[PDB]
Amino acid sequence: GKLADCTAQDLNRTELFLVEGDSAGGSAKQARDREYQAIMPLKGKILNTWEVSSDEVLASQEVHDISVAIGIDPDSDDLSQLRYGKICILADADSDGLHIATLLCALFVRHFRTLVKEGHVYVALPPLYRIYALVQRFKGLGEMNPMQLRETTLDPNTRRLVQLVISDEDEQQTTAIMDMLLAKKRSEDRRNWLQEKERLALHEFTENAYLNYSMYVIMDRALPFIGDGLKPVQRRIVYAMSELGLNASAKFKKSARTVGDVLGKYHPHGDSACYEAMVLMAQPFSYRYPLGDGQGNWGAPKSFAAMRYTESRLSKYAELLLSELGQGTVDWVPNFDGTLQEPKMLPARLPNILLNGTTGIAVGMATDIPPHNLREVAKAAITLIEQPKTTLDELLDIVQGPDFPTEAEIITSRAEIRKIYQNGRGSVRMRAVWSKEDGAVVITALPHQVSGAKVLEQIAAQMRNKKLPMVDDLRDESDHENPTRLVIVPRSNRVDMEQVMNHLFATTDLEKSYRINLNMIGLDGRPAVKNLLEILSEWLVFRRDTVRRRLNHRLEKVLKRLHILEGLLVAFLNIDEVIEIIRTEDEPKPALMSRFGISETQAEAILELKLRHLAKLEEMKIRGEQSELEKERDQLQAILASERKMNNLLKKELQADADAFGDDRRSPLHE
Amino acid sequence: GKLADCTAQDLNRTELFLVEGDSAGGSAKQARDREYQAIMPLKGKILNTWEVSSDEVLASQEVHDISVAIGIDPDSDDLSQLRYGKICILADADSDGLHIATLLCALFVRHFRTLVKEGHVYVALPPLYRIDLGKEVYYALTEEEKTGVLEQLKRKKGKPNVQRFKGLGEMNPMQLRETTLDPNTRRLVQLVISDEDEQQTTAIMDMLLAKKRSEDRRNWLQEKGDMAERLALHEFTENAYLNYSMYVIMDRALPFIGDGLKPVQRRIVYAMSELGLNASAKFKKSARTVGDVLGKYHPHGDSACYEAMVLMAQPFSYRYPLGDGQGNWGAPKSFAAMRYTESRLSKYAELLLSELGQGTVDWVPNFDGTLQEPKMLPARLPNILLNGTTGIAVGMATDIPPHNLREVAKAAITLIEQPKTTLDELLDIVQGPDFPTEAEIITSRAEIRKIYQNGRGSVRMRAVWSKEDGAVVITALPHQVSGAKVLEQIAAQMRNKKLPMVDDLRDESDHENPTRLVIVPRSNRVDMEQVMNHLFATTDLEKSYRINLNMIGLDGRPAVKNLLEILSEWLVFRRDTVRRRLNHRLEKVLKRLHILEGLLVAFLNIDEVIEIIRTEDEPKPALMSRFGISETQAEAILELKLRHLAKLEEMKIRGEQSELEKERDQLQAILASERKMNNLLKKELQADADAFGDDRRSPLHE
DNA sequence: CGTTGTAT
DNA sequence: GATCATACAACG
DNA sequence: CGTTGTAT
DNA sequence: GATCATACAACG
Ligand SMILES: C[C@H]1COc2c(N3CCN(C)CC3)c(F)cc3c(=O)c(C(=O)O)cn1c23
Ligand SMILES: C[C@H]1COc2c(N3CCN(C)CC3)c(F)cc3c(=O)c(C(=O)O)cn1c23
Ligand SMILES: [Mg+2]
Ligand SMILES: [Mg+2]
Ligand SMILES: [Mg+2]
Ligand SMILES: [Mg+2]
Repeated sequence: GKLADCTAQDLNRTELFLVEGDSAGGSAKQARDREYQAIMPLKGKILNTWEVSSDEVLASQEVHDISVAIGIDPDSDDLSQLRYGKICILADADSDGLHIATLLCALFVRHFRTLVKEGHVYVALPPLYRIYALVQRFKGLGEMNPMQLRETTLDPNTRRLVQLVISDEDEQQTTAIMDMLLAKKRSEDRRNWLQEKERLALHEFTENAYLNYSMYVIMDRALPFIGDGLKPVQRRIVYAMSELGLNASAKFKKSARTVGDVLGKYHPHGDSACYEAMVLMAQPFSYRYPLGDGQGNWGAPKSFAAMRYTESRLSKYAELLLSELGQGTVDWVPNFDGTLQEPKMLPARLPNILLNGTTGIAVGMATDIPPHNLREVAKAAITLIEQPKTTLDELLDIVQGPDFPTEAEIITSRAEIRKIYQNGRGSVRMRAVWSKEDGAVVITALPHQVSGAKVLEQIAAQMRNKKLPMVDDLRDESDHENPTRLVIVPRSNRVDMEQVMNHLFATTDLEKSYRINLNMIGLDGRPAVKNLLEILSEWLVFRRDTVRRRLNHRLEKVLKRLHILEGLLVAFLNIDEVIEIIRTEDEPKPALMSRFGISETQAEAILELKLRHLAKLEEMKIRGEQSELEKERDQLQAILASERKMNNLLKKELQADADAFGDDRRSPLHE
Repeated sequence: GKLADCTAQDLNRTELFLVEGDSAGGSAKQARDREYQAIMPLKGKILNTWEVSSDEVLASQEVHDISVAIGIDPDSDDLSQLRYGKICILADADSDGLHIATLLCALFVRHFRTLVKEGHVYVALPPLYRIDLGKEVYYALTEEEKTGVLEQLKRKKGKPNVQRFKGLGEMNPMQLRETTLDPNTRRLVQLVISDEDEQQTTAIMDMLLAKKRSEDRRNWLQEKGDMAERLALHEFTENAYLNYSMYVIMDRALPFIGDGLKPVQRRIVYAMSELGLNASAKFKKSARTVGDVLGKYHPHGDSACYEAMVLMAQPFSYRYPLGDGQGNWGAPKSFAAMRYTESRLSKYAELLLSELGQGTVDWVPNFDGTLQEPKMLPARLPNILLNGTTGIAVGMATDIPPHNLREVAKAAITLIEQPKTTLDELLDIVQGPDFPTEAEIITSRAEIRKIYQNGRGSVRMRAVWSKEDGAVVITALPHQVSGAKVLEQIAAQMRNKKLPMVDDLRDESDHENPTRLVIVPRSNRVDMEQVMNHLFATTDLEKSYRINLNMIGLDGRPAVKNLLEILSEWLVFRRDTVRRRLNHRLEKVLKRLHILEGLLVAFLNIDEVIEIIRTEDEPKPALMSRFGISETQAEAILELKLRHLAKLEEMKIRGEQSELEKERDQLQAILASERKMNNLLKKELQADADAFGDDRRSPLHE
């Protein structure tokens, strides 16, 4: 179908390239030899055909096209109808590229063992840098010129293609190693595996390739950092918005601009997934504390408008992550192009990891953190600072539990919640809020991530199957005033609507379960499941560090300014002689230093003084500023040397921030 | 199908909204009443069912879904199965929105006349501006209405917020509800076709939506150059289609004679200039520049924008591209995504972007009003003839072939030297169109002369082939010829037994030789010339090209112009822009000289100056009085640094003063002489011709 | 019908 | 990320 | 089986 | 500009 076949059938000379990107496929087809080189693009990530039947594999259109292209059936085929001498897999140097490579290797090993054993499976190794090396630095196959692609991966005289082989006595390890990687079950074995950690062995390639993707997804994709509770994509988005000046007080700008900036500066991925994550951050029903200010259609409790239409802006809450940024609080690593710099963390003032929470899926592990109440978590942190010996139960007496932005009751025993937080893993269930008035049941609040229309459809279908003769009629009185209003009117006032309600809790989606897995990337740099006490403590460490760094930065600034000011006052005290030196001495810079006992910095400061600064008001301003800066310097130096004053400062900032960004408990606890 | 129906069947109360955007449809569905309001989105421009059969209309999925939604067949139906009391068309305030409106009006008028006559067709008028000062909030569909609102708000506590809606997708659901949905606050007009007006309605709508005619639309556009509860459909349709027509003509399809660019292209190259993506700069991701174009200047889609950009980057599409990309930008077709490709302006683009910040072009504010945008670009060479353009508007179109830079430059210089130069004399310089595809342009020089004399015509190209040895080898194809399509054509022609003379067809097109098509004959006695003529007549080895020199002149109105008119008018543009540059630089030099004189005066009496500074409260007016010095010079003295009190600084200032005096003399001299001005223009033209010069790619033959 | 190029 | 139907002029 | 959220 | 199949962990 989408194949671009060659003008030859002679094996041991013909080559079939499987390209990752359709665009990359176009570039490859533009540079092939055509006399023996055919190019077939595989649109997107293929299926995991390691636990699929030999007949079920033909169902997937990608694997189907691959099968038809190779001219072999997923069973013993043994050449014969092999249309190409060599089948080479060509994907870019991404971790995702190695993932696709490992997938194709799984498909080939499991369903075409004869082909791999005969030595027809090849891996194309593209260069990572060009000055070629396996400086320009190619981000992908789509980004590199056709001729470059030809020289790098196509032309045999200049190519670097390795042959993947599964020799005897290594075939046992191959089938064994590849199993734990691509098996839908196991999973824990993959956790432990990640924990412990011209021709090439297929088992060696698969093990090293899958490690790259696993580590990349775990560290730089699915799992959030304990500091600001953000994933790389989200951090890049909010920072690129900060750079775009899109503050909460600023005017709205088109989403396409900020997205294009995120891609063009920091995020080397697609615009679709980026704008998707952004839209997710902008939704009040998706995010407890969004960041998170949009104009236009940003969805509803679903799908939204295009980025070419919507306009965006950071929330006032986002300040908690973006204030104190340019004050030497976070470290900076350079971006993919090396043209700009990017913050590794954000100077969070409140533990966003607990506030907003996160849900993600990596390789071998996942993360599921529920949102919480800002005031409660803040109070818990402050309590943790005041009394460091505070146990988990006392913290639980402050933080009731998860706080979802969907109202409704969280029906879960306080002991069960206590266990969930003490062990870091568990499940929390929510139930819709309903009231009888009058005699009829009206739902006024739905659980988190409940469609509402789907619930109505569920009850309606259940009625249609004659399973609910107790209910006379179902009406949706959900208007602008009342967002969620689902009325259920029963036939006769003798029917137990409570029993029907419990039945709806058991059958419909009025009651929902939520996975809880407090897994995150700690300050150590490695992912780990942590309990509430550990999270609050470690975050307290992070905050303490960042605050300390801010204080030191400000201290240095103040000191330098004080030095320059002292120099300036010295200048003013003897301005006539200074100006005289300027207009009578050859190179007055070192002359000023000698005559007044002044540093080169202070000398340059004097030299940079303006004539309008010779007025008296300027000397007054400078002296006053000197006094103020002296007091501030004393304060900063004082707080820096006392652990008590430092902790007190942290407490002050926590309480102050808790008041400004505070919110009442939305989802109450019940049973 | 995509309908979000309401929970009622009671007519004279139920309303059906036809939304332009699926996203806007989402916003509308999110804000409807559901008790009587149903929402159906129409994704994209509908079909023009004004010359289509009553059955052919049902073939188009959009019109089909609309028909099923209304519960009426495109023939006489007469209510009965009418599912909704009112059918309202909802589109954003674009000219494109009014186009969609006119299209839906065509569909309803021709195929559902009974429905429109009964009064069920409604047009929803959305607000263009939103003004809010405090708890007060106002909406306005007219700019005059907006300025009216602002005048009233001038009595209240200041600082009002104007929003300006670019479309329905960008406005919040509740705003859409209050503005166009909620009956108590909406502004929906009823479209009616009363008796004796139905004849005029059918007449006016015909010339607008008829595939033929066209010239009538030209003449109509030529001659053509508050609200109530109900409006005449013919009055609405004629004015709506006028808006779209004028918008497409002026701000879409037709290029401006100055820089030879369309609004999209101009916005792209300017946004690249602002992004600092110069020819000497490093490549940046295309998504960045596209996102900038959309986020700053262009209020349209990213796809079509990146499409135009990619088209500008192609060496085979653009004679002089601008136009520097890395990655897959297509081949002689389609390309890679913007998330992968990297971009940068060409060295040629300098000709449009140099002299930008020198007061050469006018500036209009952007859609948000936050930034400014150039109306034109200070072109140094007539890009309108160099690159050429192809576009389709309403009533008219434009087809301009590319030309050779050296030839056109030489023609311009010749036009400056001898202003009485005729068209033939210019034609002796400019041979004709110059395509970036090699190959011969087999067209009589007289025919070309006529084509250029009338501004309209057609130029034909033919592939370049040679016999070696005994076999025919094609080495160059005409512009926009696929080659693979040519191969497929000849091969199919062979398969149909139409070519028994030809033994074999081979594609020896490699990296070294881009186009190499070998045709081997059976036996050496067959006349391959006859076969070649047959392939020229049948296959795509010979291609015709439309020529329609229509463009927007300096007058501001589109018109077909001949080569002499184009070159002359462009010479006017260039002369004017150069004059503006010279004047700008002159003003700068003069001001700097003034400031320098002030500074020297200050240096001459520095002690007294410092005295005034340290003895007079606010010395600015004191310095002015004591030395006879302007406020600007006073501020200049006040901003002097102590390190500038040295002698070397005064020396530098004096030397710069001398230089600036000489430069001022030169600038003022060139400004007052027509001969010196013309000499400057000639010098710059010749200089540009050398640096950006190109050899003739497509030779002329017969 | 089949193109061409900015638009939805 | 590639693809699908549409408007509009006007020639082969 | 069907979700959830960054990825091809 | 909306849509379609995929990986990955893991619960109901
Ligand atoms: C604005 C959207 C509107 O919808 C579109 C299409 N439709 C889908 C099938 N429908 C039956 C008819 C409408 C379409 F076929 C192509 C495009 C398209 O190429 C495009 C672009 O920006 O390049 C943008 N759009 C398109
Ligand atoms: C990798 C690209 C190309 O393939 C994609 C899809 N396929 C099309 C149908 N095929 C049968 C299977 C693959 C797809 F259904 C969705 C997406 C998608 O949502 C997306 C994104 O960036 O958000 C990007 N891609 C997608
Ligand atoms: Mg990639
Ligand atoms: Mg997607
Ligand atoms: Mg619009
Ligand atoms: Mg398109």
